[PDB]
Amino acid sequence: NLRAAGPGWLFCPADRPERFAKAAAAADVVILDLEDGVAEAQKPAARNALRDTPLDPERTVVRINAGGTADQARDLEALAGTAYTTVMLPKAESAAQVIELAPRDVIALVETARGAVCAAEIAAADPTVGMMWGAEDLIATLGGSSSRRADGAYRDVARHVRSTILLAASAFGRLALDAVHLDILDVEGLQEEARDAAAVGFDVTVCIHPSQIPVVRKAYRPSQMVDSPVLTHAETMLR
Amino acid sequence: NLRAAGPGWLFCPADRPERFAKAAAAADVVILDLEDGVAEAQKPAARNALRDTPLDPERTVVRINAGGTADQARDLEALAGTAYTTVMLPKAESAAQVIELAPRDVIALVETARGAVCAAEIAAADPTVGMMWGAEDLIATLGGSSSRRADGAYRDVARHVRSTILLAASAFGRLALDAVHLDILDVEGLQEEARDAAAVGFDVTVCIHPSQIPVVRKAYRPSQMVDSPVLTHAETMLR
Amino acid sequence: NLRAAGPGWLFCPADRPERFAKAAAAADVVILDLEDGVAEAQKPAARNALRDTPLDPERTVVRINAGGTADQARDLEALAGTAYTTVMLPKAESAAQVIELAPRDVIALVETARGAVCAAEIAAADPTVGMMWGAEDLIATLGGSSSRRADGAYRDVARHVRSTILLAASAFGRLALDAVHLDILDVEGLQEEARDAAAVGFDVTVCIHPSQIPVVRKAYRPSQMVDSPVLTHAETMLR
Ligand SMILES: [Mg+2]
Ligand SMILES: [Mg+2]
Ligand SMILES: [Mg+2]
Repeated sequence: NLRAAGPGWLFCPADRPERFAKAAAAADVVILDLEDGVAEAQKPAARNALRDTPLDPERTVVRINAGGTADQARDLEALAGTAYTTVMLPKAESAAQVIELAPRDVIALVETARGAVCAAEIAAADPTVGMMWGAEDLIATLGGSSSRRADGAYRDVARHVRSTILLAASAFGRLALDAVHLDILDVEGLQEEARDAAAVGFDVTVCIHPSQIPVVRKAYRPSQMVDSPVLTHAETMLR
Repeated sequence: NLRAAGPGWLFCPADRPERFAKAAAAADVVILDLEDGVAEAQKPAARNALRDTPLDPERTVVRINAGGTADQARDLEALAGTAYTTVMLPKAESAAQVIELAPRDVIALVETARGAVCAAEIAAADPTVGMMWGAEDLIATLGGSSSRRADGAYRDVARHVRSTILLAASAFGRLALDAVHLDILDVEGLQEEARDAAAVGFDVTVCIHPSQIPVVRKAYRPSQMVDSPVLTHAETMLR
Repeated sequence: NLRAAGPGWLFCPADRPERFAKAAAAADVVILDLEDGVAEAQKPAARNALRDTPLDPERTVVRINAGGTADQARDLEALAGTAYTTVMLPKAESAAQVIELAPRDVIALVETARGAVCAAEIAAADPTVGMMWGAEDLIATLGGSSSRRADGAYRDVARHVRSTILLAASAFGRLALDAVHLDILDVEGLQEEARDAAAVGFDVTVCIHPSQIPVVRKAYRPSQMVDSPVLTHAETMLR
C-alpha cells in the first residue's frame, strides 16, 4: 500500500547497507537502488546487501537495471532471496518491458524519448502501479546538455514529459512520482518545485538526500464562480 | 452551424429558466447546463425547464451528464421532447462515449487525464463537432488543488491539456473551445487569456457570466522574412 | 550522412540558382526549396534550376511540395534528373505520406495539427531520417494569427509541438530540426532560441538567411548530486 505512505521517497544506493536504517527513518518510502546510484563494479556487492540488510518491504521499492541488460537479470536473481515485491524500472520504454517483470508490481521510470512517446501504453500495463519521470537521463538521451534554464526552471521538453507522466499515471489509476531535485542545497528551488507538483496532483516527490524529505512533506501540505471541482480542490487541500 | 456564431459562449444552469432569455441576448451561443451548474436535487426541475422554455436550437447547446450515469439517461429522455441537436459531454473519456450519443452532434469536454490521453480518438469520433477542455475538473480528478499559479497563469499540466485539445480538434476539423475563467471580476486576466486563445486558433472562449462576453468578443478581434503562412496570419486577422 | 554536418541549415529558394553557391558556402546543409519559398508561377523554373545547377548531394536536401499536390508530382519528376536522395516533406501528416516517397530519405516537416497528433507514426516510418516543425504554418492552419508572444517567446501550442517533434524524432533515432527564426535582424532572439534548442538535444536549427548561420553554429557550442546522466551532459558539452 504505497499510496498510504507520505510523499517523501528517498533513493539510497544499495551498496551502502550502513545507511539503510537512516534512510528508512528519514523517508516515507525508500528506493534501494541497484541502477545509476551504484557503480558497475559495486553492483554485485549491492545485490548482497539487498539480501543481507532488509528494510520493511511495505515501505521499500528496489530500482533494478534496465530491460535487456545483464544487470537486470542479476538483479532479479538477487531479488528472489528477498521479500520485496515492487521494483522501479529505469529507462522504461514499452509495455512489454513492464510485463516481463510480472508478477512484481512495477513503478516505470520514463526518462527517454521512446518512453515519453509510449507513456500511456506503459502506464496501462497490468503490473504498473506507478509512473515516474527522470529529467536528467531524458535530456542526456535526447542529446542535450541541461534539464533546466539559468533560473532553475525546467526546459520545455522536460515540462512536456512531466505533464505526460502525470496524465498517463492518472489515466490508469497509478501513482505519479515527480523527478528529483539534484541541487541538494537548493532548498528554495525544491520547495517551489514540490509545491508545484502537489498542486497539480503528483503523489510523490522523489529525493536523493534525506535533508530533502522535510521540505517535500511540508510542500505537500497547503498553506469568482465556484463549481463542483473547485469544492473538490478545497476538500483535497483539507486532506 | 455553430462555427458561424461568434466566440462568446455562455453557460446557463438549466434550472434557471427565468434567465434563459437574458443568456441568449448576451451570448453568441448558450450552453444550457444539466451537469455541474445544477444541484443534483434540482436536475429534474432543470429537465422540465429544458422542455418548457426553449431557446433557438441553432444557437444553443445542452451540457448533459457524464457517460454511464443515471443522470445522463434522464437527460437524453428529456432532450427527446426538445429540438436541441447538439450536446456537450462532460468528463469525455473515449470515442465510445461519444458514439453512444449518435445521432446527436457532440462537443466533447475533456477534463480528466484519461480524456487528455485519448483526445485524438475522441476528436476523431464521427459525432464530434467540437472539443473543449476543463481546467478545474482536470486538476480535481488528477488529485491536485489549483489550476493556476499565484499570478493567474495556468499550471503546466493545464497548458499541456489546453494545447492537446486545440491540436486534437484542429486535426479532425472540429471547433476548439477554451476553458472558462472562473474569476468573473478578473477582466484583465480574461482579456489576456482570450487574446492568447484567439492568437493560436481557438474558436470559442466559454464564459460563466454574461459580463465576460464583451471581453471575449473584443479579445477575438485584432488590435523579418514573410512566407506564405505569415500572409495567412494577416488574412486571419482581417477576418 | 547529414548527422555529420554542423547544425546550420539554410533554406534557399530553388528559383534563385545564382545564390546556390553562396548558400552552400554559408551553411552546413542547404535546403533547396520548391515549396513555400518559390511562387507558384516560378516553380517550373525552379525545377529546371534544380537540374541545371547542382550542389553537393551529401550536403543538400530538397524541400518538395505537400503530399497529394500536383506540384509534388512535378517535383519528383524533376528530382529524377538529379543526384539528390533526401527530400523534406512539408505539411507532413501521416506515415503513408512518407512511405510514398520511398526509396528516398525523408525529413518530415510537421506544421499542422494532424501532423502533430501523428508525429510518432511519421517519425517511425521507414524512410524518415529527420523531423522538423514549422511554427508559422502550424499557427496558420490552426486558424490563429501569431506563433509568438510580444516578447518573442513561442506561444504554448508552439512549445507543445516543438517538444512533440523533438521526442518523436529521438524516439526513433531521427534528426531533430528546430523551427526557423523569421525575424532575421533579431540576432538576440535567435541566439537564445538556438541555445535553448541545443540545450535539449535538437540537432539542427534551420535558417532562412545566411547571416543566421554563424549565430546558430556559435549557439550550439557550450560557453548538488551528480548521477550518470549528468556526466553524459558534461560529455555532450565537450563534444
Ligand atoms: Mg535516470
Ligand atoms: Mg467540469
Ligand atoms: Mg511551412
